[PDB]
Amino acid sequence: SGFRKMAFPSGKVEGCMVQVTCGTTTLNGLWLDDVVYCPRHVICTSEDMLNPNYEDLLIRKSNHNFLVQAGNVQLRVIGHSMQNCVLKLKVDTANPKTPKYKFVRIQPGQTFSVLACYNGSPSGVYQCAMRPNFTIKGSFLNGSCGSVGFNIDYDCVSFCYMHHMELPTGVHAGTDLEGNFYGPFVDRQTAQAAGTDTTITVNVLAWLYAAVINGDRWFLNRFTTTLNDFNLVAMKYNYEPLTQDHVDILGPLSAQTGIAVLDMCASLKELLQNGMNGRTILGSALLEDEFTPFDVVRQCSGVT
Amino acid sequence: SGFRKMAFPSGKVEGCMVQVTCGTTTLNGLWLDDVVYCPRHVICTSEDMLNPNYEDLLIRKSNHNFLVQAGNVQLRVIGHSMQNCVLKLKVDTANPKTPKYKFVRIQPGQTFSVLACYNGSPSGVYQCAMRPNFTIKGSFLNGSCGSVGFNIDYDCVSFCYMHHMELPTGVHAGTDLEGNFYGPFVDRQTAQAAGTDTTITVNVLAWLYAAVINGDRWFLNRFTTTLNDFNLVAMKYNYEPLTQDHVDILGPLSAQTGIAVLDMCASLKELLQNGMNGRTILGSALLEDEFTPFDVVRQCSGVT
Ligand SMILES: O=C(NCCc1ccncc1)c1ccccc1F
Ligand SMILES: O=C(NCCc1ccncc1)c1ccccc1F
Repeated sequence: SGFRKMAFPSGKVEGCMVQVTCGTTTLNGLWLDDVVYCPRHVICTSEDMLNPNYEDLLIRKSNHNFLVQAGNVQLRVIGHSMQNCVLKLKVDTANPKTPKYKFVRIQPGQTFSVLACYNGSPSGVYQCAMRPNFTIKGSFLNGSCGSVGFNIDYDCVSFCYMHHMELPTGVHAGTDLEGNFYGPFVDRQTAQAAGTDTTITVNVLAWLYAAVINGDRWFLNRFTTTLNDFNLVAMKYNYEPLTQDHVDILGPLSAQTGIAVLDMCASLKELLQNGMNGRTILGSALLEDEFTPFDVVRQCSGVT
Repeated sequence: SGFRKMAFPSGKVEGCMVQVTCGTTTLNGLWLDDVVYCPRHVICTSEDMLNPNYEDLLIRKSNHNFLVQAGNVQLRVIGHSMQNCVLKLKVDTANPKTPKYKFVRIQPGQTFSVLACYNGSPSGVYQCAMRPNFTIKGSFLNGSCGSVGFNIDYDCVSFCYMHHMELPTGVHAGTDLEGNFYGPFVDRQTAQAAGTDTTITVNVLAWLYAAVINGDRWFLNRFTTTLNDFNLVAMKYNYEPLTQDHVDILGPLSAQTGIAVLDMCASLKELLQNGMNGRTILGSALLEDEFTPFDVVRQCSGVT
């Protein structure tokens, strides 16, 4: 009973966080096996960040210029390389707390947990989604770069995000753990405007199913619709188009509630057209879109 | 930049979660030093729960009837006792992962992190508040009892909540780690209705300060008020009375923004009277009350 914005337990990731300092810049690194991953902008002065040539700046850096601290113990850097927008610092000690892990590149609308860190130390954990414009709406201050986003599948941590920057609009951009930015963003202090932050329709529908499972049912109506009709309304309200693939993904929730996906679409259509009228769904006055169908099933079934 | 509902990192608590089985009932226990704490209702059949005499039911239980499993290793129970509504199972092995800890009894309006567990295994972490009616709005399924609520102060875990039950209205009740229920609730399957779930005014004001710090400023108005005038409006809207103690607690946020507490009260008064008019504050269409002033300062300053 009840439905919360829920993060994965963070312990397995806490065991991987280190501090990386290059000159006067301190941020976070991820220590897996004998490699520490961090944003390549650790090598930049705030001045460098206006138009950095990373290959040229990196030539001036030696292994001994990368200070890596795990708790209050220094790690020995025996190699460094740049992969896209991350540095890989090879250290002489494998992290003894390395969990089973994968690097995965997520799609827009997929959710993940962020372990916000400063100076290699965990401050908090929260749940994010990759937005359709490839931003995330995080909570990050100076020093949080290198904080990571992840999912867990029982005992395997899938790392999907590393924090790199804040856009002038206070939204966040970063990379996968291969160093490739999500979306069109670059690690330079320049004009980078985000595109339309559309609503993740399939996630909203998942969350309406979660609401019905948890006894919030007032928005259920007498109507149905078609994908094409629903999509006309979605487009008007800057919702993502719903595909048959999304309908298929919602099948288990439909079966759990006995509410046909297209009937739930017709409920969502009325909520878009009519508003909430001062009512709430699962404690929200807006339609929540940062739960995936998989998240709803996981939280409604108590997976560990 | 940005502001998220943020939980404490959970690793230190993950290291304390065990499974407790008595007959056919499995739930979670908290293993600190050589004691495992769990809800006393572990000894009840669902039938027992209608009118349990816990002293009488416990007479039929021996140490060897309490099965305690830490990961896939059995712990040896060498003593048991009932303290209020918790059992303390003395085991022959001190938890090697025991963090620095305290047991604290929180006040209504105080927030904490919950590590939701099943079979002694962590499923997720989320942020809660003790409601003014001494319920919490959690996310708990069968098997989640004994899951705990906590705060961290650097390296010391203050445990404040252990999950015991779900009211017919789908809200949650539990104890401190001395086994005393929050509010009037009992560990019996009976008629237990919650009182008014009033809004935690001081937390709303904290969150409006968080909003201004993070650039959401549209709701700032030209007005001020007095505690007495504000309180007339609070009472009308089922908000908690604001006290001078709350004004004093908001002092650092007032100083950080240069917005007098009573000016922010006048902004909140207009939001109550006028509504949001389809606008959002920090991604919310309602006034959020599960961030304390301490939470806002912590998240806005990046404490680890
Ligand atoms: O440090 C600052 N801004 C960068 C914050 C940031 C957030 C998220 N990810 C990366 C970096 C700052 C501090 C004080 C005053 C003005 C500022 F601009
Ligand atoms: O197991 C059930 N309900 C108790 C859940 C619960 C939640 C939170 N804290 C303690 C207990 C249940 C399962 C299937 C059908 C009907 C039910 F009632």
